[PDB]
Amino acid sequence: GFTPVSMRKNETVPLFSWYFPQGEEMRQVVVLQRRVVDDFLNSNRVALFR
Amino acid sequence: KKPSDYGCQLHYKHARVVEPESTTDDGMKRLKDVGDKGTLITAAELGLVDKYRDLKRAGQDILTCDWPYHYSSILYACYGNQYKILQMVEREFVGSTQELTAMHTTRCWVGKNSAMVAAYQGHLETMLYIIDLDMQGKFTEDLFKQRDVMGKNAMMWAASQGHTDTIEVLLVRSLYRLLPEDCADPLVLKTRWKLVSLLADLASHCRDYDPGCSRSFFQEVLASIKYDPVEGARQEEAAAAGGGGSAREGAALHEPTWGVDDGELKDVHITVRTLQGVIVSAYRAGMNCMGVIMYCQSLLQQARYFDDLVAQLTAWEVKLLDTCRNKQEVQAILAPTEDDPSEPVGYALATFDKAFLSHKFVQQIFTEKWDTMGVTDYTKSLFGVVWGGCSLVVAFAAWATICPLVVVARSFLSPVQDFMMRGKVIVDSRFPWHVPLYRWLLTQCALITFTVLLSYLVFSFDPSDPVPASVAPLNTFLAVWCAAILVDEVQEYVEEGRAEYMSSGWNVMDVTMALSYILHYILRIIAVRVTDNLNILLVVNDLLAAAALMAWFRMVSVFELSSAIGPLIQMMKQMLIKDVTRFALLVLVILLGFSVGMEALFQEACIERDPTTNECTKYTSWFEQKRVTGVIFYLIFAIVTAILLLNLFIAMLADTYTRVSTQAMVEFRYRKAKLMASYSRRDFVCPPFNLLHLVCAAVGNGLRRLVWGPDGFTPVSMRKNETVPLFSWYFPQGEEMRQVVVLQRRVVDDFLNSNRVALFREKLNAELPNLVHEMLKQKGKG
Amino acid sequence: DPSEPVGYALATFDKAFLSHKFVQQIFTEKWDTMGVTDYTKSLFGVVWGG
Ligand SMILES: CCCCCCCCCCCCCCCC(=O)OC[C@@H](COP(=O)(O)O[C@@H]1[C@H](O)[C@H](O)[C@@H](OP(=O)(O)O)[C@H](OP(=O)(O)O)[C@H]1O)OC(=O)CCCCCCCCCCCCCCC
Ligand SMILES: CCCCCCCC(=O)OC[C@H](COP(=O)(O)O[C@@H]1[C@H](O)[C@H](O)[C@@H](OP(=O)(O)O)[C@H](OP(=O)(O)O)[C@H]1O)OC(=O)CCCCCCC
Repeated sequence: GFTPVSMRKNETVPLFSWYFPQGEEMRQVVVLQRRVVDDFLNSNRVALFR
Repeated sequence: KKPSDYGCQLHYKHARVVEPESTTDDGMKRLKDVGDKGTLITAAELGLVDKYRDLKRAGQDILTCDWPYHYSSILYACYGNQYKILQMVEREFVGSTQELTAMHTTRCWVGKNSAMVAAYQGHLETMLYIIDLDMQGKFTEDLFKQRDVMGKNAMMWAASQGHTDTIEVLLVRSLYRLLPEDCADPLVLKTRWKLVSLLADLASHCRDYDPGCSRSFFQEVLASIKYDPVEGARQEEAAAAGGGGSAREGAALHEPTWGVDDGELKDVHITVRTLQGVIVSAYRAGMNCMGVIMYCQSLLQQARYFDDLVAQLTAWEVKLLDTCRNKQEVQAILAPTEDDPSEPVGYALATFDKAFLSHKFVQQIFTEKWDTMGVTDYTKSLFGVVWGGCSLVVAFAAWATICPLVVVARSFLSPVQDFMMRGKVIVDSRFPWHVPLYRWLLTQCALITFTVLLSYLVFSFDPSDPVPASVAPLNTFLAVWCAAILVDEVQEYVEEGRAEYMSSGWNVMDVTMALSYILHYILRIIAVRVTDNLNILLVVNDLLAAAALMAWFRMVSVFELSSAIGPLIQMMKQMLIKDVTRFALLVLVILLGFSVGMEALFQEACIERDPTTNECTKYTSWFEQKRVTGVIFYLIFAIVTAILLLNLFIAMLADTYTRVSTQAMVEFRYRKAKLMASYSRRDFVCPPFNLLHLVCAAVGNGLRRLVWGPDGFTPVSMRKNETVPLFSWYFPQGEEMRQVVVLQRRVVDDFLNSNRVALFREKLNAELPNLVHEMLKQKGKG
Repeated sequence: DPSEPVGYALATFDKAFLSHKFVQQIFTEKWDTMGVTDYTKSLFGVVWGG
């Protein structure tokens, strides 16, 4: 393995290091996402009421 | 059937391998890279609280450093936002808060400190920790005004790098330190509490380093303000119950918020209602209200991502200055009293304020003081241009025999210096040395004189003339002149500084035509009897050509005060600042690209040789279809270049159009305000005659100190008289001070009311169907 | 959910998303975490960076 791969623009890298978060960082993202999206979905539900 | 349509289009493409134990917190994502060598500089970068403690409790140091970059152990802790160990050290392993400072302000190799290395990376959870320590007063250093060795500071790093989440935090603590610490006022204590809870509810996810009891971040700071947020919630409901008992027509920060519905704390960002909770409250603490609006605008213009708030604070600065109705009220909101010695005029000059100095009431306080006789307005009549022009030629003849004598006499005669001090008053035409327009006219009449004598020198140059053509009387008088111009620029480089010096555009041309002719005067002498060659002779004729242009480009300076030619000096200056240095770097690429291609076409070849190198066919300058193939590339290269320059000339016609059309009187009137304020703080001397007293003041000041001693009113060699203020109405002393206070309360309490109404109207526009729905919801409940 | 939205936006050329303050901030802390792009606005930066 670990051959110098014959391509530029490497594929065996997610672009950022904060991608797929295994462990108890998944449980803290999923809480922190649901805080953000639930506070977004009821500022549309206010602005569609006006 | 197993993939969806969303799945083919949006999921992660490739197949990865799950790492066994890979964290994604800020430290400990970097264990494979930094290492785990156990050295307190790795234990802080990684965030190992236990290995920082045990390596210190038994061991090493606290402030060792790397070689190339001089980062401490502390400076890795906030490089990777490990506030857990910075808080460990501050709670234990430090005492004597001068040791807490010097551990944070240590330095780096570029010049960072602990709050600049946590600022050029967006590290909220740590930038909220150093900001926590200032409000508690742990630092005796104010570790946010320090500069690295690039000019930057804590907030110029987070603004250039673009960390908007941190710029908001660095700006709330700067809106907080404005409002005074110890003040008994139930409404500066509201807006100090509304801003520290803006930070405390913004960290609020920043547990301590241990169990503890949550400490959240700002417990010791919100508990030092003494504001009950529910008792003060009804101080305003009862004061704004019948029109206003805060004396500002309401409680002055109180509106509806009737209540909005959903159907079918949370103000975290800095709103406009946040910035007028500061301007109202800073005015109710004693401060200048124009000063806070200029100060809050200078904050948000180095924040760089706040352009809906700079547009509002520039609109309130011009709205305050139109509430002012006569000159008596304009100079009563701008005057520094004895209580708050804060001028907002001289601070608008120092930060290059266009929208303030262009205003019609601010152009009036300058021209009242700079003209005071009306002799500008004598050039709009039939019988005034004739008589006004005659007084120039007579007085400039009079400013040729008494000006070098009074310059010498003020050195050695004490009666004549007290005669030359009969100004600093209502100053009029009796003593024309002290009215600031006339000192501008003797500057320009000594400047048209310089380019006539210089252009007479290049015309009345006789070539068949011996070596006294070098040292002539006229050739060496112009060299003494340009000697004394260079000494006058070093005076106004040290006095008025560097940001002011390189903000005029004529101070460069005063040096460069003086430095060229004084180098022309030397190299002509050397090339006429020492070394007589045409290599350096053609440099001598090249400096005098360069020094004769910059004489005549300097003579468009008389038109700076004229309307209709004044804005052509400014739309030509701004064109050479903004536009030319980005279009000349592309014309240089296009023309060098076109020039190498023409050499590559018009390139000779050799077809005639049987043995070795008989002949070569000649091609022009730089059958057989042979001259046609190259000329169809000569036509493609010339067309696609000339179209490419014309595309770039439309880009310059349309950049200068947008500045001419919008902002031409603003640039013109800004320069008049910058020109009327230089000549206010200046004497009456000219470039040829300051050196005439810079030798006499080196003698005439000393002769009164060896035998007399404390003489007084000695001629200062420093220009820009710094004792006297800018205007004569600055500091009142008595009944003028009691009247100005009555006029500024009258003006700015009706500035601040008509912003409270005009903000609420935009709240009632966008939320109008919710007020009507609350009037019908009462049928629902009661 | 293995769905990345950053890689989909720069595949479909999404100029309103892809130039926000918060998206230009997550690219900058990988592209340039040191601020070398601002060693041009100073005399010390051009000499020592150059
Ligand atoms: C190739 C160049 C072509 C130029 C064409 C010149 C056409 C002349 C038209 C008539 C001239 C009238 C207008 C000139 C008035 C003038 O002030 O000159 C402009 C200045 C531009 O700089 P600035 O002073 O305004 O200095 C700025 C300014 O102070 C900003 O305000 C600052 O920003 P700030 O506001 O924040 O402080 C800038 O700092 P920053 O880096 O931050 O931007 C600072 O650099 O240009 C000139 O003086 C030169 C113009 C005439 C050239 C005369 C010298 C040429 C002599 C060579 C002859 C060749 C002979 C050799 C062979 C014999
Ligand atoms: C002979 C001059 C004697 C008096 C000196 C006068 C000193 C001086 O500043 O005039 C410059 C002169 C005339 O221009 P000038 O200054 O008078 O321009 C008017 C002047 O600015 C008024 O004050 C303006 O009204 P305001 O302020 O907005 O209310 C007016 O605008 P508007 O509202 O009317 O439309 C302007 O038109 O321009 C030259 O040709 C250069 C000769 C310089 C001479 C250099 C030495 C030879």
